[PDB]
This record gives sequence, structure tokens and C-alpha cells, in this order.
Amino acid sequence: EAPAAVVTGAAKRIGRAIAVKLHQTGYRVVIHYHNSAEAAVSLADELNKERSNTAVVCQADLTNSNVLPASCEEIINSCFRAFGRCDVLVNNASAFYPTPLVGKTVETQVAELIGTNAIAPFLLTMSFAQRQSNLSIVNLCDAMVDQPCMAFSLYNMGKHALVGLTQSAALELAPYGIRVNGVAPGVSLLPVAMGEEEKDKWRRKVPLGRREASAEQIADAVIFLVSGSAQYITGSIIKVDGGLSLVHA
Amino acid sequence: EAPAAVVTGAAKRIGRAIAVKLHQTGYRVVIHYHNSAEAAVSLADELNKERSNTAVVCQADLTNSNVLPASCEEIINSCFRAFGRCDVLVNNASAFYPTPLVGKTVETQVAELIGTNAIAPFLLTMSFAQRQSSNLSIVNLCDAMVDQPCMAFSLYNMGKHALVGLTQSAALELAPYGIRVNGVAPGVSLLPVAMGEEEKDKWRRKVPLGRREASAEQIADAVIFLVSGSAQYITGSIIKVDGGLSLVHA
Amino acid sequence: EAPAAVVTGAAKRIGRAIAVKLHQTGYRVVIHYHNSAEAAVSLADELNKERSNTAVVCQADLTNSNVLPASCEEIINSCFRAFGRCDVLVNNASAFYPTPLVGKTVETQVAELIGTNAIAPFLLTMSFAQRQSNLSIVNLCDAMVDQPCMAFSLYNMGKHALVGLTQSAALELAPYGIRVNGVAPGVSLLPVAMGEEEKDKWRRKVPLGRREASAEQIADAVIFLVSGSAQYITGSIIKVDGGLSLVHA
Amino acid sequence: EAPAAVVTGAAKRIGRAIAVKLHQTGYRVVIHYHNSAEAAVSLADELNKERSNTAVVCQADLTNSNVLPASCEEIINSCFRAFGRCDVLVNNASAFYPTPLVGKTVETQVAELIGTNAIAPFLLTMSFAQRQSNLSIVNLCDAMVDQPCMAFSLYNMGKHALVGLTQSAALELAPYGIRVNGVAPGVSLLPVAMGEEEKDKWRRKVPLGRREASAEQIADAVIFLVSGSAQYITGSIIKVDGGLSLVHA
Ligand SMILES: NC(=O)c1ccc[n+]([C@@H]2O[C@H](COP(=O)([O-])OP(=O)(O)OC[C@H]3O[C@@H](n4cnc5c(N)ncnc54)[C@H](OP(=O)(O)O)[C@@H]3O)[C@@H](O)[C@H]2O)c1
Ligand SMILES: NC(=O)c1ccc[n+]([C@@H]2O[C@H](COP(=O)([O-])OP(=O)(O)OC[C@H]3O[C@@H](n4cnc5c(N)ncnc54)[C@H](OP(=O)(O)O)[C@@H]3O)[C@@H](O)[C@H]2O)c1
Ligand SMILES: NC(=O)c1ccc[n+]([C@@H]2O[C@H](COP(=O)([O-])OP(=O)(O)OC[C@H]3O[C@@H](n4cnc5c(N)ncnc54)[C@H](OP(=O)(O)O)[C@@H]3O)[C@@H](O)[C@H]2O)c1
Ligand SMILES: NC(=O)c1ccc[n+]([C@@H]2O[C@H](COP(=O)([O-])OP(=O)(O)OC[C@H]3O[C@@H](n4cnc5c(N)ncnc54)[C@H](OP(=O)(O)O)[C@@H]3O)[C@@H](O)[C@H]2O)c1
Ligand SMILES: CN(C)c1nc(N)nc2[nH]c(-c3ccccc3)c(-c3ccccc3)c12
Ligand SMILES: CN(C)c1nc(N)nc2[nH]c(-c3ccccc3)c(-c3ccccc3)c12
Ligand SMILES: CN(C)c1nc(N)nc2[nH]c(-c3ccccc3)c(-c3ccccc3)c12
Ligand SMILES: CN(C)c1nc(N)nc2[nH]c(-c3ccccc3)c(-c3ccccc3)c12
Repeated sequence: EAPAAVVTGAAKRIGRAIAVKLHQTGYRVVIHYHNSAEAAVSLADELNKERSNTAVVCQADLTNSNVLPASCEEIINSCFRAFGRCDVLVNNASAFYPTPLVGKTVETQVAELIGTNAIAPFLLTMSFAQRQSNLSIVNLCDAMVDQPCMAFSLYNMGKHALVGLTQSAALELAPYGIRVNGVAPGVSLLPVAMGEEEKDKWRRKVPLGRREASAEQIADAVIFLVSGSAQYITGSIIKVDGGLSLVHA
Repeated sequence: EAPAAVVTGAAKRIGRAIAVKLHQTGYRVVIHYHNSAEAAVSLADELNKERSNTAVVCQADLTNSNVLPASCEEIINSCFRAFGRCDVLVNNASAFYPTPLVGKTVETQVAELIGTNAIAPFLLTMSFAQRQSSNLSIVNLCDAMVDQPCMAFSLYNMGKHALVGLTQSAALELAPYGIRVNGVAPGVSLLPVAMGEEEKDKWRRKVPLGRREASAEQIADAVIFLVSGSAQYITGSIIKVDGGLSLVHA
Repeated sequence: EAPAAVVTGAAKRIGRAIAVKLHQTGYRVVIHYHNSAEAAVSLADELNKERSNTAVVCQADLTNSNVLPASCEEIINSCFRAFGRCDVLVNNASAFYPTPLVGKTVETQVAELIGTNAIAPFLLTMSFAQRQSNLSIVNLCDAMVDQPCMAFSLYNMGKHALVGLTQSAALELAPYGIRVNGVAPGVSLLPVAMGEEEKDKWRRKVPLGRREASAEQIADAVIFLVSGSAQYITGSIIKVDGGLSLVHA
Repeated sequence: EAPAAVVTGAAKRIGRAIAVKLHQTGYRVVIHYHNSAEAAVSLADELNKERSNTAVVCQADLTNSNVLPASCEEIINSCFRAFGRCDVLVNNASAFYPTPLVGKTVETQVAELIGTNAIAPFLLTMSFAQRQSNLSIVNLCDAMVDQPCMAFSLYNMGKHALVGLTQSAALELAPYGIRVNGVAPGVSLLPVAMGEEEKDKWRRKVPLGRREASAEQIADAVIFLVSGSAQYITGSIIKVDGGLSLVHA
């Protein structure tokens, strides 16, 4: 029987590439999404056309609130309901925008940035562990977490907290055979929202090829960590950044 | 005119040691507290006996909620109200208890552990900056053992990791405003009030430098250094005060 | 045409396992050794018996000296002489013994521990780059480098230097398309000879399975890093440590 | 009576500021130097004029060689000869120049850069410990050690090794009551001869004040670490960098 994975924020960009690559490796997948319903459904259709009954969708807002724990339990339950098992969890969903220290209320900014990047991953990890082979969790971290973008305090706080969870959960879940690791992009998939000077600016900074990573290149590191070639790896965060984090100001 | 400082969770233990040391150094202090009203007012009294109108208490819950930003703005406002200025913010208040992955609800555990150790610091830092020859700084109480977490303390550890991020992010963003943001990271310092002595000494024997926990004063000494003119170029630095504990393998 | 790899300290233990796995993967290999002449020649014999003309040995002392640069240049030259190309360098060879602060002279301890663990990797890197495809270098680091063993200051200084080399070379060699990464064991392959009681003491410290890594598990991470699935990864150090580095005192 | 301190490389710039500030705090000092004999002699004169026979000079090359251990033992011996005690060691002396991976020979660059930045500090640390209250060692590290300057591998390796020494020696010397810490400048006291327009290119990068640290600001962290206000501080590296290491590419 085929193992099953949950991928959060899987309708597009990097999460989509991760879902596709896991599916290509033999996994049945739960495609979690928030607003991108059309793309999520379209992906499930593509994957199921490829192998019957190997993809479902699960919608949820991963903003922090009093109902988040239940939402996270529901996402995990989705995988068990469809597939009878949940082997892999990939915490990819993430809000990202500036929150200057000096439009949304600040409390809403806290809820979204800290929720998606950290609390939800924790609650998902909890539900995943409680519901239990090669079991593992992969968290999408930031290679430049110690050289933060100006004015992105809350995002960066969420991403540091995710490092904490990766390490703490690796330690605590190791007794149950559940590995917990991170994959930490530098820049990958520059937005269409972004100008040509701005994109070029980022690309010129990347030592290895002066270009951003493709989504597939991020997904390759996820595949490695969930594989049997990573059986002794837990609590490790693998940068997939082309050397970007090594470049001083 | 004397500068003024806000210390969170300053009614007892390390926070009090910090408020006391700042006060001795010439600061006027806002003693924030949550449940320890008697301890806070008593400290405020001691300090005002030393110098009149140099201490005030300020009560606030720093659990995450949708009014936390208001609460944090009020704390800073209380320093301006009392003293006409606010030079130093120390983020010391902290909830600490296990939250196993496998009867406070989890919502409450998330709110208290992430609110006190990270979100309140952020919102206080926001309010401190917004409300502004001077020496403005923020000191965050971090964990020296943040990368070797205690078993079953994931939310507390997430909170402290987030506080590293805030220290770095805020150092970067507030530097152009003349506001320095640093950390002090104890290893083991004042042991929990309810801990016994088979266990207190088990923590003590782990510490390379002296086989003993740090005194509150020793933690405060590092805080006083970072707020001082002797640290005028230091920002985004987290100073470990751990007797080498973080260097010891399993 | 088959790519080629130099593995230092490859006659036994972890370097041998890395050489065996690269070879099983399709590489021709230079098996470098210092003293284990017999284990080394036996390994080339066996690999060549499996695929003709795919392994050679190369003897060099990697202690620091004024001749170390020529010795490192010759190692890389030996790979080109045998195979016509040099695609991969694995800096595995390492002296390891205590050097307390309070039979070998200190001169000799410095030369052996700092030479093998840091200066030879640097010179081999230089010769690798100067002599020049998915080109990459993998350095064998320590997962515990920031929680050092008591009385192992020079060994630890070496392994820290190795971290700096991994990062500096990743940055500098990126424009040439050469990736530089690290694999960081916690405990792996305990000396057959170390006492059993001491062995079980190390084993009981590892969160994931309460056992040391196999040599093959370490090699798996090397294989990942030199592969086409790691083409945007440079300057990354992957712990393969079962969470050991995460455990407080 | 008054404590005593060795400062390596103390004839000018940051080492000189450290020596002066220690002396002003009440220490007697050994002013170590290599080439700068006029400045070292002149400094000791100035300090002895303040307080009689509270300063001596000591010349030594700290390049790695077979005689480096005796050289370092003689530096510590010189403190004992002059003042009968040695309470503080400041490892400040450092060679700094590029060593590209692609007329000094490379073995000489290894010897100078690894010798001054790491091996001499180790040797001085050994001698200091052997010859033994508030005893401590302060090592001059880099805030930018994980974002290395392009083509400065050997220097960066040296500074990484020095982090490792700081930590290893803190652990090992703690039972002797000797604390071991570091001070990590970002950019400080730029060379007088560097054009001001090149100086401004570094300055512009520093978040706190768009300027470099004074030598005195660096010395202030050293004075803190050696003081009774840092009596529980060991194995800590304090960045004094105006936020520079936080700024991304
Ligand atoms: N791209 C990079 O260069 C880069 C760099 C560093 C780190 N990362 C990390 O790598 C991961 C993938 O990056 P990305 O650029 O692909 O991410 P992204 O496109 O910014 O976001 C991925 C998905 O997150 C989901 N999401 C956002 N807010 C949400 C909410 N409130 N509740 C539930 N889901 C929500 C969205 O779902 P819907 O679209 O369905 O609304 C979105 O598709 C992220 O964790 C990111 O932080 C990426
Ligand atoms: N002690 C150590 O060994 C150690 C180790 C590592 C890190 N640290 C860090 O150093 C700091 C001081 O340590 P400590 O042991 O002195 O701290 P503590 O005694 O555990 O807590 C300090 C104060 O935090 C306040 N607090 C707790 N929950 C709160 C809430 N919901 N809202 C507002 N305030 C709240 C309490 O105020 P009231 O009493 O008024 O309710 C308490 O007095 C903490 O940040 C801690 O994490 C300490
Ligand atoms: N085993 C672990 O738990 C562990 C933990 C952390 C890091 N690592 C790292 O992983 C790598 C492999 O570990 P290992 O246990 O397999 O190493 P090892 O058995 O201690 O050393 C491997 C080889 O190093 C070579 N070597 C030693 N001194 C040399 C010299 N002066 N010149 C040239 N070569 C020399 C030896 O070659 P000859 O036999 O031919 O003389 C030896 O076979 C090392 O870099 C090590 O530091 C291992
Ligand atoms: N300046 C910065 O921005 C910066 C940044 C990062 C780290 N640091 C560190 O802070 C410390 C002080 O920096 P700096 O800029 O003041 O250093 P520096 O001027 O480049 O060098 C300091 C002294 O090192 C001595 N030295 C050089 N080679 C030597 C050798 N082979 N043997 C013995 N002594 C030798 C020299 O002595 P003589 O003059 O007597 O020959 C020199 O005066 C250094 O360890 C440095 O790496 C500084
Ligand atoms: C949709 N995008 C742009 C992202 N989405 C999410 N959820 N997280 C992101 N993190 C980054 C980022 C963060 C720090 C340093 C570099 C890239 C990014 C980012 C920022 C710039 C260019 C490309 C990616 C990012
Ligand atoms: C009241 N106490 C005990 C604390 N309070 C707060 N708010 N934070 C704390 N953090 C720790 C701690 C964390 C990691 C490693 C060691 C101690 C502790 C801690 C835990 C055990 C022994 C001493 C201190 C701690
Ligand atoms: C042959 N051995 C014993 C080694 N050889 C080399 N070249 N390097 C080694 N590094 C380690 C090590 C170092 C720090 C923490 C754990 C293992 C070790 C090590 C030390 C103890 C048990 C297992 C491995 C080691
Ligand atoms: C005399 N100088 C220039 C130095 N001397 C020594 N012994 N070490 C030095 N380290 C640096 C440095 C290294 C990395 C990043 C920034 C500055 C420097 C440095 C490099 C550039 C500008 C100012 C200082 C430096």
C-alpha cells in the first residue's frame, strides 16, 4: 500500500511542486489550500487522472484563532479518512508581508503571520503525532532567517519559531520513529508582483548561477528528507539557497 | 533628568533584580507585573524610599489576545505618564511550562507561551519605538539553551526562538532611529520556586563554571552593560550568561 | 563517460563506505589513504573486479607541512592521471585524539589535527578548483562542533575551520559552478575496539533509535549532495546525527 | 595588588585601545608586538609615565612554525617576569589578507593566517592555563564569520577555528576558574590609509549610525568581559557590530 502525505498550501508554487513530486514518488496526497480553490482542485484532477484515488483537497485558514486546533486536526483527519494513514506532513503554507514596527490590524497580522508560519505547524505536528514505516515531517524554513528582511519582524519571528519547533519536535518525536526536518529556500519563484529591477537585484546576489531556485529544486530536498536515504536525519535544516545566505552586505 | 525604564515581570526574581539595578544606576522604573501585586508594590515602595517618585507599578496580562496590542501600548504609555519619557524596555515576563506533543486548553497554552515570550515583546517594541544626545535600548530575556530544547517544551521553545528573531529584526529596523535591541540569555539562574533539592542540584552539577546557577544579579549585570554607554555600538547581540552550560554535550 | 571522485581516508570505515557508494552509483574513484595500505589496495581490487579500470589508490600524509600543498596537488593530479577528470572531492580523512590544555609534541599535534581536518581540505579544494558537469566538494564536519568534547580543542578547532572553508569555498567557487557542502555525523561507526560499556553510553544518548549511524547512512547524505537533486545546494551542512546535537547536558 | 594582562598585537589600533583601557582600569600590561617596535615602545613609555613599571613590551612572530609554542610560552613568561602574575590574556594579533582559491607561497599564508588567528591563541591559552580571583581570556573574533569576505578562506578558517577554541577552552578551563570569551567586531577602525570613499562603502552598510566602531567601543566589550560584572559569562562571543552581521546581501 502507498504512503500518504499532507502538504499545506499545496495549490501553487513551491507547495504544488512538493505535492507533485511526492505523488511522482508514489505518495497519495492531501492538497491543503486556503483561497486557491480552483488551482487545488485542478491539481487533484491532474494527479488522480495519473493514478486513481491518490489525491484529495482540504480547505482551511491557518490563521491563529480559537478554532485553529480543530482546523489542524481536520486536515490530518482528511488524510486518514481518504487514505487510511498519514506518513508525511509538509508544513509549507505561509503568509508573508511587511509589518513595520514604526489595512489589517496588528492583531490580525500577528494571527496570520505567527499562525501560518508557526502555530499551525505545531498543531498539525501534534495531530499527526497523536494519530500514530518511514514517518516524517518537513518544515519550510528560511535560509536567511538570521539576516531578516527590513520590516518583516512578524514573518521572521514565525520562521524562527518554526526552527524551534523543528528541533523540539525532532527531539520529542524521535522515540516514536517520527523524524522532523526543515528545507530552507533562499529565493525561489520570484512573484509576478515584482519588478524587473527588483528581480534582477535578487538574482545578481545569488552566488550559484545568479538565479532563483525552481520550485522543483526545493521539492528535491523535501523528497530526500522523507526518503529512506535520510533515515538517521532528524532536526536538520537543509538550505537550498545557491549560497545566498553566505553573502555579506 | 533621570532616564526611565520599563521592566516586564519585574515583581520578583530576575525582573526585580533588573529593575533594582537600573534604579541604582539612576533610572526611574515602571515595574510591570501580572499576578504578583503585593511583591510589585512592595518593590515600588523600597525604591521610592530611596528616591521619591522614581518607581510605579503597572498591571497587565501579556497573554496573546486581540487586546494585547492595547495592553502593550498602555504599558509604554504608563512610563510616559509617570516619567515623561521611556529610554529602556526590558522584556523579561515569561510563561514557562511543558506542552507535550503527544487542563489548560491548547489555545490557552499557545496564547500564554507565545504571547508572553514573543508577541508581547513585539508589541511592546512597536509601542516603545512609536511613542518616541540619548541612549534608547531594548533588552530581551532569551534562552542560552534555545537550540538544545527541554523535552516537551515546544511552545516555550518556539516563543524563545521567535524572541531571537524579534531581537535581530528589531535591531535591524530600529537602528536608524537610534534604538539598540539586544538579548541576555541565561542558562540556569534562579531555580523554580517549587523545585526541590535532588533536582536543583542536578541542574547545578551540569554547569561547567562553578557547578551553580546564575544569581539574578549576574543576569542583571549583563542587562546593565547593554543599556550602558559601554555598549553604544552593540545591537542585535545576544549575550549568553550561562557558565558554559550551553557548550556541554549530552 | 563515468565521472570521477577523490575520497580522502577512504581505505576503511566511513571513507570506505563513501567510496563504495559513489562507485555503486557509477563513479570511478581515487581511494586516498595514509597508513591503511592493505585495506586500500584490497578495496581498489574489489571495485575494479566489479568494473575494470574504475579505482586506484593514492597514498599521502595530510599532516600540515611546507610540502602539504604539493601533496594535495598530487592527489588531484592522480585522479586526472587515472581518469582524465575529477568531478567530486570528499574531504573525509581526519586525525582525532585529545590535546589537553593543561608521546607527540604539541607541534606535531597541531600539524596533524589542524592539517588533516582543515588545511589539507583547503589545499585539496584549491587544487580541485585550479585543475578545473556537476562538480562538487563534500566536507566531513561534526554535528557536535558547538558542544565540543572535553580536551579536544585542536580537533574541534580543525572542524570549525572546516565549517568556515565549506562556507568560504561555496561562495568563491560558485561562479565556477563548483558546489561545496558538508555532511556532519553525530556518532557513526563506533570503533569495533572501543569498550562495549563506552559504546552503549554513546548509543543511549541518541534520540532517534538509541544507536550510532551506520557508515552507509553517512554516505547516503554524501550521495545526495553530489547528485543532480542537489544542484542548487551549496554552503549547506547536513547533520546526520539522529538528533544528538539537540540534547542538552 | 594590581592584576596583569597580556594583549597580543597591542602596538596600535584595536589592540592598543584594549591595552590602554585595561591599564586605565588598573591593570599592568604586556604589550606584545611583531613589527611595530617604535609604537610598542612608545606606548609602554606613555603608560609607565602614568604609573611606574606597569607596562612592558614583548616581540614575537605568531606565524605557525616549530618554534611558535616556545614563543607563546615566553610571552606568558614575560608577564610573570615583569609582574609576577598573569590574570588576563587578550588574543588580538592577526594577519589579514586575501588568499584566492584560484609573492608569498601558500604554505606561508597558511602559517601566517592560521598561526596568528588560531594556533597562537591556542598555544598562549595552554601556557596561560599551565602557569596558573578573576582569570579570563578574550579572543578577538569576527561578527561576519558566517558571511565571509570573498577570497579570504584562510583568514575565515582561522577566525572559525578561534570560535572553536573559545568554546573548547571555556569548557575545559571552567574548573580552573578561567573564563574564555570573545569580542566580535563587524567593521572597526578602518585602515587610516584606505580612501575615505572606500571607508564610506563599509560605513553605509552599518545599520547603527552608518559608521564603523571606534577601537574604544571594541575595547569597552573587552573590559566588560574581564570585569567582575561578567563573572558567570564563559564561552560567549559578543558582537560589537552596529548590526552589520544582520544585513542581508
Ligand atoms: N519563495 C521563496 O523564495 C521562499 C523563501 C524563503 C522561504 N520560503 C518558504 O517556502 C514555503 C513556500 O514558499 P512560497 O513562495 O511557495 O509560498 P507562498 O506562495 O507565499 O504561500 C504558499 C501558500 O500558503 C498559503 N497560505 C497563505 N496564507 C494562508 C492562510 N492564512 N491559511 C492557510 N494557508 C495560507 C496560500 O494558500 P492559497 O494560495 O490556497 O491561499 C499559498 O498558496 C513558505 O513556507 C515560505 O515561507 C519561500
Ligand atoms: N530562571 C532561569 O534559569 C531562566 C532560564 C532561561 C531563560 N530565562 C528567562 O529569563 C527571564 C526571567 O526568568 P525568571 O525565572 O525570573 O522568570 P519567571 O519567574 O518564570 O517569570 C517572570 C515573570 O513573568 C511574568 N509572567 C508570567 N506569565 C505572565 C503573563 N501571562 N502575563 C504577564 N506576565 C507574566 C510573571 O509575573 P507575575 O509574577 O506578576 O504574575 C513572573 O513574575 C524569563 O524571560 C526567562 O524565560 C530564565
Ligand atoms: N565516526 C564518527 O562518529 C564521526 C563523528 C563526527 C565526525 N566524523 C567525521 O567523519 C569522517 C570519517 O570518520 P571516521 O570515524 O571514519 O574517521 P577515522 O576512522 O578516524 O579516520 C578516517 C581516515 O583518516 C585518515 N587519516 C588520519 N590521519 C591522517 C593523516 N595524517 N594523513 C592522511 N590521512 C589520515 C586515516 O587513513 P589511514 O587509515 O589510511 O591511515 C583514517 O583511515 C572524519 O572526517 C570524521 O572527523 C566522524
Ligand atoms: N578592524 C576590524 O574591523 C575587525 C573586524 C573583524 C575582526 N577584527 C579583529 O579584531 C582584532 C583587531 O583588529 P585590527 O584591525 O586592529 O587588527 P590589525 O591592525 O590588522 O592587526 C593587529 C596586529 O596584529 C599583529 N600581527 C599581524 N601579523 C602578526 C604576526 N605574524 N605575528 C604577531 N603579530 C602579528 C600586528 O602587529 P605589528 O603591527 O606589531 O606587526 C598588528 O598590529 C583582530 O584579531 C581582527 O581580526 C577586526
Ligand atoms: C510569495 N513569496 C514571495 C514568499 N512567500 C512566503 N510565504 N515566504 C517567503 N519568504 C521569502 C523570503 C524571505 C526571506 C528572505 C528571502 C525570501 C519570500 C520571497 C521574497 C522575495 C523573493 C522571493 C521570495 C516569500
Ligand atoms: C521559573 N523558571 C524556572 C523559568 N521561568 C521562565 N519564565 N523561563 C524559564 N526558562 C528556563 C530554562 C529553559 C531552558 C533551559 C533551562 C532553563 C527556566 C528554568 C528551568 C529549570 C530550572 C531553572 C530555570 C525558566
Ligand atoms: C574514529 N573516531 C572515533 C573518530 N574519528 C574521527 N576522525 N573523527 C571523529 N569525530 C568523532 C566525534 C566528535 C565529536 C562528537 C562525536 C563524535 C569521533 C567519535 C568519537 C567517539 C565515538 C564515535 C566517534 C571520531
Ligand atoms: C586591519 N584590518 C582591515 C583587519 N585586520 C585584521 N587583523 N582582521 C580584520 N578583519 C576584518 C573584517 C573581516 C571580515 C569582515 C569585515 C571586516 C578587517 C577589516 C576589513 C575591512 C574593513 C575594516 C576591517 C580586518
